[PDB]
Amino acid sequence: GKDIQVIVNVPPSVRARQSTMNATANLSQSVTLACDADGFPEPTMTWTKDGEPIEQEDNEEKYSFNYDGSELIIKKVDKSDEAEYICIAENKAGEQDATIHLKVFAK
Repeated sequence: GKDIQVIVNVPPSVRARQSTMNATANLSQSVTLACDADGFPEPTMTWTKDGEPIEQEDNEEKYSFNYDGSELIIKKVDKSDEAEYICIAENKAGEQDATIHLKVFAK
């Protein structure tokens, strides 16, 4: 294991980017949110919609994101998008967790 060119193994650090999101429903708009992660060597991570997994390898029905972060861009918000985004990360040195909220209001 290594940092870049030095023998160190750094435990992961995931955090809920702003802790509480909000959105206006019935507008069919798109919205971004995140529980961003880091570690060395590179981490692995997943997160849930109050209990069921939003796993980036199989759950993608109206959402997508970038690497070196967790910025999950959700399309067409309608009313069903409300969530308690508990998020977990792990790497070759350790394990970590956080939680985001998302209050979706119907005008």
